[PDB]
Amino acid sequence: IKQGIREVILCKDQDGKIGLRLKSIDNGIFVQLVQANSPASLVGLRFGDQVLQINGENCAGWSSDKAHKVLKQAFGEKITMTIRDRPFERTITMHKDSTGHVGFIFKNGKITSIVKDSSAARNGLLTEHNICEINGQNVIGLKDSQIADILSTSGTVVTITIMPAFIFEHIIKRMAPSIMKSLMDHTIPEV
Repeated sequence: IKQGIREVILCKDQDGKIGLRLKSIDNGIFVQLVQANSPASLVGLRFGDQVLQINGENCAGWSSDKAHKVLKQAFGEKITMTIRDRPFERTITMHKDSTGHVGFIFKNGKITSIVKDSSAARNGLLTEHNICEINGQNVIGLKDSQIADILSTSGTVVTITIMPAFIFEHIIKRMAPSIMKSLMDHTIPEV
């Protein structure tokens, strides 16, 4: 999580899409979904990102509906966005033991207990937290089985981006759990 604000310049694809759904939270605007192979994915927009400005207009107090409308009407040659990096999330580094365990249990993406004497315990991992990312890889809507595989197939260093359940549940409302699975960018980013 980068310690401040950044500018991203976007250009609609040949269909007029940027590949982004936005959700009103606490009078801000947050990224609900980033489409794979969209302008939004290429410039590095992330689920949970805060959008402070679009074309140097303040987003404060906008409905989800208005934010989507503003994006529709943009002279898409170039769109400037001001972004606060994943303000509701935090990152935890843990180390697998001799058995390839970091030391927790999750269910529907949500960490549910921590295992006594684990790296997860030593690093103060919290329950009632949804897994958003693993080593930078968005994992939102994947089956539990696929998240395990990403942990299994990760280095011995595992980085996890977590979000308080209540907040996570408030962002993903009004988007079906098939779109999450299907359309949420789950790719390692390009260079």
